[PDB]
Amino acid sequence: PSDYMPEVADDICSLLSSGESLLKVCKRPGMPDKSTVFRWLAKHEDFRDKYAKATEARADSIFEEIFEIADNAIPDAAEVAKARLRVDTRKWALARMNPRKYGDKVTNELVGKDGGAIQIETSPMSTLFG
Amino acid sequence: PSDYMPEVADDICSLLSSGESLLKVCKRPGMPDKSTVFRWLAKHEDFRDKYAKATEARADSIFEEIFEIADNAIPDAAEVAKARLRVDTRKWALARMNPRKYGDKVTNELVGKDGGAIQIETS
Amino acid sequence: PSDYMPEVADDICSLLSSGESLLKVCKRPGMPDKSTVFRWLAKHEDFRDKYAKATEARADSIFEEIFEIADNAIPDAAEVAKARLRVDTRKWALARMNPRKYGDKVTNELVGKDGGAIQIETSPMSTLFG
Amino acid sequence: PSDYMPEVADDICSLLSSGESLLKVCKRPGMPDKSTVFRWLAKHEDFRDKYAKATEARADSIFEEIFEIADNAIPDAAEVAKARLRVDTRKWALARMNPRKYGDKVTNELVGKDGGAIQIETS
Amino acid sequence: PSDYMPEVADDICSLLSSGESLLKVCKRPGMPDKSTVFRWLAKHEDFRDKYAKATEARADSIFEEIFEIADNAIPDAAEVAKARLRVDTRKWALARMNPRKYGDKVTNELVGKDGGAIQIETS
Amino acid sequence: PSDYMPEVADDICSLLSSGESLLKVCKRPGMPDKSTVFRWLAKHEDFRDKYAKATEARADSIFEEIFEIADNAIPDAAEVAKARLRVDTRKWALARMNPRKYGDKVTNELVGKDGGAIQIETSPMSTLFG
Amino acid sequence: PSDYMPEVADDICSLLSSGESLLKVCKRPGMPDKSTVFRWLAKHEDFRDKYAKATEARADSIFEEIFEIADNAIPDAAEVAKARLRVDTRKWALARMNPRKYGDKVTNELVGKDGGAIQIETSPMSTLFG
Amino acid sequence: PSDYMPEVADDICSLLSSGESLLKVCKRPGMPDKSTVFRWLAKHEDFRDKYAKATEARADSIFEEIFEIADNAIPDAAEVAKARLRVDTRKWALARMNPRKYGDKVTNELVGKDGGAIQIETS
Repeated sequence: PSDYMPEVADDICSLLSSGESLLKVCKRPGMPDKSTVFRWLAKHEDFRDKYAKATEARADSIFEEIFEIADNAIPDAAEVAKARLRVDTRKWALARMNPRKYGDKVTNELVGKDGGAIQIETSPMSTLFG
Repeated sequence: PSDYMPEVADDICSLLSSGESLLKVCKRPGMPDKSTVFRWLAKHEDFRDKYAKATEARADSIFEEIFEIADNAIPDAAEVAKARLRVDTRKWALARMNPRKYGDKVTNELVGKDGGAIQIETS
Repeated sequence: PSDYMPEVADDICSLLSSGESLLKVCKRPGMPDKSTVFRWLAKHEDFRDKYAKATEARADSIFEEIFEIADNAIPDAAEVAKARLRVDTRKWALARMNPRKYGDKVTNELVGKDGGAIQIETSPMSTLFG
Repeated sequence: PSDYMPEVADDICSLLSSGESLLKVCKRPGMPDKSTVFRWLAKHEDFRDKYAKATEARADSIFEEIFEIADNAIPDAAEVAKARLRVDTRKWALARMNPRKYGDKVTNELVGKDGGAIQIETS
Repeated sequence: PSDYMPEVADDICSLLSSGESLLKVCKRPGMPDKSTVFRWLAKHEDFRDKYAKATEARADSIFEEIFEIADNAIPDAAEVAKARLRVDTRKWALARMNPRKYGDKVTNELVGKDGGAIQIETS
Repeated sequence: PSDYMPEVADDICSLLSSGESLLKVCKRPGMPDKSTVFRWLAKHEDFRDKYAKATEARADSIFEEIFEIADNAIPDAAEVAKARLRVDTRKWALARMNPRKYGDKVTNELVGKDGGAIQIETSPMSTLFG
Repeated sequence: PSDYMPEVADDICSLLSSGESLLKVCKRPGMPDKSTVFRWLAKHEDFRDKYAKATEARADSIFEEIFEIADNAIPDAAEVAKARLRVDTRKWALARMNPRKYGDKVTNELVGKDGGAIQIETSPMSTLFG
Repeated sequence: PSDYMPEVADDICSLLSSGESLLKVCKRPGMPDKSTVFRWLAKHEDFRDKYAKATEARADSIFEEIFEIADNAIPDAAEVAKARLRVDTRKWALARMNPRKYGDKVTNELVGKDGGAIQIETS
């Protein structure tokens, strides 16, 4: 397909939601190529909105998938290395697909000199930096 | 089973809470598939919340799993690499399941130039 | 056991305090399974409090253990890799068991442009972000 | 072709937008070489901007590429190492092509000593 | 020996101070086991403090150990990996034993957009 | 050449702009050695300015090059390791050649205790740190 | 030696200044063991002061040494791994011996939402955190 | 040669400036040993400064060296590992020789909860 076809776009959203990657989806019978999908996205806000929803769902699906990829890895050096690459790629992508949920989490205990208060000295500007 | 069912959802939460993963909970007979569970979650805030707490319980179980996976790894190169991948995947996931509890922990001692006070100029 | 049994809970706390992991404890004669332990925790504040104390002690015990795991590792590739995994897992866990004591430690010397003062310019809000 | 041409430049943007890299776009017959494209960019702000947006489109294509490179890696030691290098190079590049979208994501919970309020003294 | 003893505790501190680990101190005849030492520490603030300072002394000894472990590693793959693990474990531990001395050290030059002043808007 | 020669300096800038490294450039017929190039830079502002422009262009050229080095790596352990070293070296250098463009990119969502507001307590100075 | 001996302490400072590690120094003819050195340090401020100076010099010496360890490594897998360990250990230690000089160096360009100004909203305290 | 000599020191700076390391400069006949150079530096501020600038020049030379070391690595496992160590050591050193130029570069987009404004409460 080249022309925008909502039924096809809807199927793409459903498959992505389940965790399937776009390039893999686009290899299925009757699907548009990825370039065409991105063109559809660019010109159709209805699709963009549903695709954004599908991306959130895709991330939640992948989050479960990474446990399976690790736990079921064939215990052969090259196969484990591949499983690691697949998991690392998904971890990286999840943080971008939903930063609030899957971004890194750090608690910073902020203290000052010698574990006392943070010491701050303010002074008049000494150069023209405005 | 596609239509939201408050009893099946409560059941899912109980299973997750006892350490079971979503994939296993859904592979059971009569259970909704993963896509359906996620849809339920999306369209019901009450399920979203109990599921969130079940997720924190799941995390506490996974935390104890990582010790076993590491300590009981088969001492063969690929099996140890696999165990490492299993543990690393769980560590990463734990931080997201309960950030307060399992996120990274850093203490930053903030000082200024040469260990003096932090120097600020404002316009 | 399924019913809450304080004497058993107390033994669990003592074993954890010495550095033993929960799943290993739960394999000992007469112990509840881990699911049951977590259920006991959920419903009994007396146990939760003692378990929190035991977790602090567990961390201090593990902190000593990591030296032994490294120093006594069998000098075989796979055994050293396993020892490393065991130590890395403990290091990660210790920071969560007692963040104040075992979290990362960084001293940040904060300076500004060209090693001078930190330059800050404040301006009226330019969008509605309140 | 050395002299700036508004149509060839628009063409380059369209090709980059469809996922094609600059090296490939320039290896085509009748196209400017890379050095010439960069010169054009330097001396025309209108091209700089459309090129920037084409770069963001390229990034969205590359994002989907990394899944394929990882999942379809040949399970041989060197081929997996190569796939890892290909993916790592793309991840790094993506952050620079669209920082808002593909940069690192961190949530920092900022607290003070012992989990109390952050303590500050000022002069 | 289970009951707190101020002389045995002072002894433990002296031994730790001279570089000896707790495991070794406790494996000695007549010494309390590790669990008992930790209990003492928990229920006596005076011991907690002298133990903390003995821990800083221990850290200074360990700091010099890492040079020896690295420089004198047997040049065999697994022995070097073991030496690396021994050193990495000590580096990590040192930061926690004396954060001021052995924690990470970073100098952050903080600037604003394009190297200008840091731009802040407040409500 | 030892004496500053603008035509040669100009050629150096052109080659660097295309992504070639300085030491490689200095091996070409008729080029000065690197020490001499740095001496020319030190004493000639016209060259320094053009060299700075060339460095920006060099970085943009290298940014494209890293894809090719990775994608075309010979699938042999040592050759892939070399390709990785070549790419990692370029990534590191690019951030220094143009920090604004090629530096690391992080979005920090800043929150306070328990995900609420950041809690700040100010107090009079308690030591002489001015 | 057990008793504090300034001439010996002075020699220790000179050897450390040249980059030699303490345990290696203490193996030389007539030197005290490390425990004794630390005892001398604890009780003699003259030695502590000179030892601190020696530590600064030691760091500058090691900074040059790391180039030699890397560049002269025997090109054998295990020997390169050992050289790497020796260099990594020194890099880590240098930052602690002289944090101002050998600590990590980062320039953070701080911007706000969408690359605009950093947006800050202040509010009355909503809990008792003073 | 132990006594500070202003001409030998200027010479050292010139050599370092041309890319030569201190070890090589000192292994030359008639030159002070490393310990003596460091002593000079300690007791003369004028030498400390010219040496600092010579160090920045040295850094600019080393920056170009890393490209050659990487690109010309012998494609053998241990030789590539050695080249990597040589490059990594230089990268680390460069940041300390000229922090402004060769330190790490990060752009931090600072936002508040949920991408809103950063929320602060003060006492």
